[PDB]
Amino acid sequence: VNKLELLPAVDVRDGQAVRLVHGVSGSETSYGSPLEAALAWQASGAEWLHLVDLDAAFGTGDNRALVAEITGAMDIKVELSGGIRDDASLAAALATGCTRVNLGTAALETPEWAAKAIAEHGDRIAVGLDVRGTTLKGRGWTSEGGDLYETLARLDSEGCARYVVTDIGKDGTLTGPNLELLKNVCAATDRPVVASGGISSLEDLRALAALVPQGVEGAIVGKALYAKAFTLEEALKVVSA
Repeated sequence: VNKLELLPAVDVRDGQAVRLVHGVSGSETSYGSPLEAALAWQASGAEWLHLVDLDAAFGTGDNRALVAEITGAMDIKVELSGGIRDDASLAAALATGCTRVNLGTAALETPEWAAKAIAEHGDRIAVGLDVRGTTLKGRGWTSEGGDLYETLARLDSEGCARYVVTDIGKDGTLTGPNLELLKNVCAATDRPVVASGGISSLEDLRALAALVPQGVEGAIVGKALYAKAFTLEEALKVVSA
């Protein structure tokens, strides 16, 4: 039985490492250099970096050169996300040499483009699902309501390799992950699921580790690390049990 993969996050806005609450632009708390942050996670033993360009996500310019620099400084695997919604932004992300990228709003807004990207790049693509209840959310996209399982079924049939599932209501809140959401997404797809949002404690990581057999492959950890709820060293030890 594989151990839960940990993906410490680095989110970049205006050249700084930041964390958001509920993914809302303007809720940024800042923590200094995102390059220094990434290197610190790597030094502590991270096998993955989850790297996000929030300016690209929000349509307020981008941090492309810095994201490339950070990715290039990593000897470990890198998952890159943020505003990947057309050929050029996808090409820019892939040119960083990252291990895989995440598509988010593109899967909702331009499903044919996303399906083509999956067909052409295979498991270099994962799709981020930002969830409230059973409703998927996207930047500049308004949902019809309750489309989580329809969308999951469509993406499965298009050959999507992997899903990053974020409970928006938990993101950046330190109130704990939505285990019930995660269990049911795992139940609905045979593809690996990466958990995101709300991790607040080592006990939360033990709970997520217990879901590896059900299909939780990994966990993205943001604010708990920056706000020092636990160290990455403690997190890596706990999931090695």
